[PDB]
Amino acid sequence: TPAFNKPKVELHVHLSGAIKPETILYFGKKRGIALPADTVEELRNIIGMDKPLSQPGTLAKWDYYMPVIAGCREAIKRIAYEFVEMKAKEGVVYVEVRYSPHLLANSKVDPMPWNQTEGDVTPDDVVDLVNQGLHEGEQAFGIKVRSILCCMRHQPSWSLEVLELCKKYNQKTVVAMDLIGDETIEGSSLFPGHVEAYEGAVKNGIHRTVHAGEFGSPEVVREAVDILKTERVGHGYHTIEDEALYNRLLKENMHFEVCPWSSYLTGAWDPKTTHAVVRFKNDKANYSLNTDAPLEFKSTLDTDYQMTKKDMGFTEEEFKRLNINAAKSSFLPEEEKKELLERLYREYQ
Ligand SMILES: [Ca+2]
Ligand SMILES: [Zn+2]
Ligand SMILES: [Zn+2]
Ligand SMILES: [Zn+2]
Ligand SMILES: [Zn+2]
Repeated sequence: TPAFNKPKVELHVHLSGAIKPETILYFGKKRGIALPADTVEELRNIIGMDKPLSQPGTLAKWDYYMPVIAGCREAIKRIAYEFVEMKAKEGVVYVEVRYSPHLLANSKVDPMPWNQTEGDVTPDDVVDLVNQGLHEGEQAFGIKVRSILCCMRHQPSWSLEVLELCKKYNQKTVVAMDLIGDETIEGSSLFPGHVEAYEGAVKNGIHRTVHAGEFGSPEVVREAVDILKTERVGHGYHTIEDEALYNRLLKENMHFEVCPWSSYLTGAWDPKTTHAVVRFKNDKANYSLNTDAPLEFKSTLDTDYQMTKKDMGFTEEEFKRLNINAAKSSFLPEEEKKELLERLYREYQ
């Protein structure tokens, strides 16, 4: 029985963490690329996670299946299309989906990811093919989807390029820029490539989210807000370790993109402690609930709502309040945001 059988808004989910295992198998076979299993079940057992690992152990799953997907025009469009299909099944009326265009390319990307042979699919092609699948998906399945392009903490040399892509494909599907990767890298938030990309974002009306405070380091959250000028924080559980910063961000109405089930499996949240989202709820903070990587976490949006309802005593009206906040904090042009908001109001009546 679904925890929240009403319209939801999702703001934090990775496209490459939300591929169908049967679709991976299909393209592995078609392209003659090796995979450690030949069935959905076995592939799920390998890439899926039943128990907490860690940041690196989570990220390690991508190497199994990304060679099958990256560099194939047909595959890139299809996962985007199928992303919409499966999200539509989760009672989501509006999704923002994020990815690194560089990680799906096999051309004009230095260094080359996934041990790929140099081909002809550029980062620009990737964004184009994803736009195509998300746009076709939106028409076919009746829900609204927009994209977010990701900078990588360890590759600031790609960030200005991520900004250029955001600018070229503004509103045709891209609404924002993200920053992913290892937040424990000393001063990665300050690398000139990220700093200037995020400065250029402000200048160009490209919206801004940043992964920070997922595993620790409240200072990285402060860096995201004060230096990169982010509008939402991805995760941000460890912001509560600096009470003065958490207090300020509460007053400034900062949005926290919360991924409860993810935080457990990545080991970001120690299960013996109470989840940060409990403080967010009690403080009436601005936050959303999100799947993050449903493939690795074997989850749907209901996983994360079930979790909060059962273990953390979340109510119908808290689920309603946070989805309204997620809408208000969405990266839509004002008029589309009003529409989304008005739809939520009537269905929560
Ligand atoms: Ca962290
Ligand atoms: Zn086999
Ligand atoms: Zn087998
Ligand atoms: Zn090309
Ligand atoms: Zn994430």
